[PDB]
Amino acid sequence: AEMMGEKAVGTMPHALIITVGDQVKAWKYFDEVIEEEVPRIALVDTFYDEKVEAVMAAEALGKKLFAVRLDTPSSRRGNFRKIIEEVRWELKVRGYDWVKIFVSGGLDEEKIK
Amino acid sequence: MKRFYIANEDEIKAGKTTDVYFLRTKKILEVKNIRKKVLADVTTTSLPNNWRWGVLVGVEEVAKLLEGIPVNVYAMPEGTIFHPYEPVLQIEGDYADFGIYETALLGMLSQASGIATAALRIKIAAKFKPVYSFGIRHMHPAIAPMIDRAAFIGGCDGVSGVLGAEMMGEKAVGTMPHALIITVGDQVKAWKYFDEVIEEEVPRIALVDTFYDEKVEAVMAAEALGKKLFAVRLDTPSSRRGNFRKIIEEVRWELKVRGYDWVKIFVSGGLDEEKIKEIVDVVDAFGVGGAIASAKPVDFALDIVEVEGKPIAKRGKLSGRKQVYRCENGHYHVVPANKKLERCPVCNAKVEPLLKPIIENGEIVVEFPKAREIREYVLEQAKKFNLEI
Amino acid sequence: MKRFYIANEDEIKAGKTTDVYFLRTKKILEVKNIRKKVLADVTTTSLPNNWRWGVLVGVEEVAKLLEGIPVNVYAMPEGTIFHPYEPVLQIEGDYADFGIYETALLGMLSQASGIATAALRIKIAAKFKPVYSFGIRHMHPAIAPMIDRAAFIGGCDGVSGVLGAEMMGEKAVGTMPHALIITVGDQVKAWKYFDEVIEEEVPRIALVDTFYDEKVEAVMAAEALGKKLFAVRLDTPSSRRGNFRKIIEEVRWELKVRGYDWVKIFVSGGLDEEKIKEIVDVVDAFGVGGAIASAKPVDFALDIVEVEGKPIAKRGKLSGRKQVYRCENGHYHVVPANKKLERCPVCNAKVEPLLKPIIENGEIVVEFPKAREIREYVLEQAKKFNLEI
Ligand SMILES: O=P(O)(O)OC[C@H]1C[C@H](OP(=O)(O)OP(=O)(O)O)[C@H](O)[C@@H]1O
Ligand SMILES: O=P(O)(O)OC[C@H]1C[C@H](OP(=O)(O)OP(=O)(O)O)[C@H](O)[C@@H]1O
Ligand SMILES: [Zn+2]
Ligand SMILES: [Zn+2]
Ligand SMILES: [Zn+2]
Ligand SMILES: [Zn+2]
Ligand SMILES: [Zn+2]
Repeated sequence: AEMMGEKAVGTMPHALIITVGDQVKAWKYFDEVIEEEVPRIALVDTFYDEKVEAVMAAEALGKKLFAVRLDTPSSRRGNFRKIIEEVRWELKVRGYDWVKIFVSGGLDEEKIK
Repeated sequence: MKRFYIANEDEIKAGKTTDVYFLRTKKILEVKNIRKKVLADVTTTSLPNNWRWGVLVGVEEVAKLLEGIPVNVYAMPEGTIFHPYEPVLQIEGDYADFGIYETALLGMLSQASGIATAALRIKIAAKFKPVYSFGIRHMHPAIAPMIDRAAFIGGCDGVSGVLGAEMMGEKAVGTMPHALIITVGDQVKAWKYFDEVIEEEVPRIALVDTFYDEKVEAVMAAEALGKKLFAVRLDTPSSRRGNFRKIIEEVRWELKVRGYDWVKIFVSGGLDEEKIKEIVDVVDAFGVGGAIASAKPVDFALDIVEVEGKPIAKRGKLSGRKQVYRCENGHYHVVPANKKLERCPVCNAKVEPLLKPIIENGEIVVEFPKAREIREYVLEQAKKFNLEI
Repeated sequence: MKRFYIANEDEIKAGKTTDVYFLRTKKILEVKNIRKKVLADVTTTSLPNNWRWGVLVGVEEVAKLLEGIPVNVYAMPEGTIFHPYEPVLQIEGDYADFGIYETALLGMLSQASGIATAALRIKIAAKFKPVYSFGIRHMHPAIAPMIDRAAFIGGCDGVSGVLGAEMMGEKAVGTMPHALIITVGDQVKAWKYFDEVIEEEVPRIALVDTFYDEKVEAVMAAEALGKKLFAVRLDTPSSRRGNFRKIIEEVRWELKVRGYDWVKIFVSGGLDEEKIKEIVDVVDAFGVGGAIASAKPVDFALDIVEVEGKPIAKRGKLSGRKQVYRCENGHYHVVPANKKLERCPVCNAKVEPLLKPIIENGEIVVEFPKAREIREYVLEQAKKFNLEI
């Protein structure tokens, strides 16, 4: 980032949530400890389904939750598209609508298209 | 006692045909007494062959099943074009009460919807020309009617099944068997006997291909009953169908050359969409069997999406009580019931709700349309929405 | 009057469910009085997906249908492995008498045979491990039993359907629904209630995947009832099945690591041969639905191959009265009845006739084996003949 003159951005590791021992407690600690200028994207999928952990992250920090990250493991990606939609729904239904969908995890052109 | 492994109307209405683990579910709930109100959804995450749309069928029988049971049943009008993830029917009440009716209700919507969708697609592929259901011979007679009634609602002009025809209020149509011509021992003598013995209101289609080539027997049937010969039927056996299209043309020619021009070409015999598409423009009417009767069911599933006004559903299932709004341009939209549409998100148009109450506390608050008018509904949607095969 | 579009046992035995053109055939023949003795054959020119063999099913119901009718009915023992062009059942008499029973008899042999063959193939693909029929939810309840009875004869160890289980003389097995766990509101609380409320003779398989990952809920179910947990069920939704194999292993691991080693892996959920083949060696028992219940019928057809001792059949159909000889090495041989085999054309062995009399002039000259013993017959053939999927 530096050598270019840019700020290296990022989100949350699985390690953080696992060592802290609790999803909610984890992204709570992140919300408080890290600077405010740092968008807060919650690393959903860890123990519970993305659908479940997504709303949890919403009903916590609520408007502090800039986005939710989906990185479903390959053994679990039956239909990423569908999975992504289901999250958007469970969020939309429960009135959470500002939270965006951020994804990462082994993807190329065809997968992104 | 019972000579056929079928279920009696009572045993089904009873719930004797369900999966045991549902009975055991009523036990746990009843004993440990866990009574509570839930809203269950009926949808599919896919349609056979990954088709884009399907034809809803069976809403009737389902009402006649949950009839007189502690629940509410909202639904889409039978024959409605639907899609994956869109609830085609909902149920509200104590799971402990209706949960023992999944095995039956889903089966009722599933196979019917399957056959219908199949049918409508064939209709479309046949450029809406006439198509007659002939497939009940490939399935158990017990369901002979549900099938023909589905092929019908699906777009089939007529039905082969007798008992099935009636229950709908239709005349079962048909043609000539190979047995007739073979026992009678002579092609000509056979369709002559048919011309005289059978009523006059019955179109007379000659079963050509039997011993001689279709080309030969076609003219014979023409130079006999001549103007009494409404059509000729071609059902070339697979071992003989080198190029059905070509064979169909050759018949038309040999007939046209010899001045016979009123006789139409009616075909039947193991054919689906792709097969019909390559032969529509040269055939007058289609006889379809298995592709419609043996069509694949729609993987319909019943899943609780809300418990006590609380939005909750398992993995891969949508949560909450919802409605599906359809505009006159076929654009659908599934949204939460907590909101209400009026404008069509896409091409601004008036949109109307599809989930409507059909059973209020075990009471069927609706009059169910007769088959033919539902079928009227399917074909209108097909054309209005410009459905594509 | 009737609340479901099904046919009553009487209407079927009557012949009210046939294709009109068969009635009209009786008219022509009866009126113009063309009575004569004929021998009709029942075969297929192909099996679904161009499979090599199929499992014969329905010989029973057919006898109970032609019962009390002016004809003879020879057949192969229900459950027999058969092939294309080999008559699985014959009928002798005045076509005018039984001809109105094609629509019913063919459907009876066709769909059953279809489901059975499907089942047996699944059995084989699963390395004969246990497989339980769960598919009746995708078809009409009216036929719920015929199906489960077919999945059974096919090789399925157990059946989900209650009414279907009984009529055979079997106990309908099952596990846990998603509804149970969701209404109860808690995974653990749910399978706890099940462990206490349900009988002890009922194996206890925990329905894992619901809200949490299978990996998480698997151990939970273990650290609860511990040695009461006979098995864990995996039915990952399609949107979640990235690599079922891998998912199945991960569960086995997380269980093995935490010292739980008696708990087996039971899976179910949209699976066929290819899917099972890629997961057999890591699963204990299979739960199969649609691939067996919604299996495709066997294109069975009834064709007169002889009229008045005279050999005659239409195009693409074999002519004459014949028999099929089978040796103990599965080598089949269809030959004319005018001749008799004793030696097996191939590996010289003793061969025995398959077409045997079952109905003498409307009189059922046979006692029909109970389901389970027929099934005994299928699996024995599968192994003896070394059937390949
Ligand atoms: O598309 P399919 O599923 O094959 O079925 C469609 C037709 C053809 C077949 O009869 P044919 O073999 O054409 O003649 P017949 O009635 O004389 O036996 C069957 O009885 C239906 O009438
Ligand atoms: O192979 P298929 O035709 O898909 O069906 C096989 C299984 C799975 C499905 O239930 P699940 O979706 O696994 O779970 P649940 O019974 O709780 O609805 C169905 O009720 C049968 O038990
Ligand atoms: Zn992850
Ligand atoms: Zn023919
Ligand atoms: Zn619109
Ligand atoms: Zn599941
Ligand atoms: Zn041999």
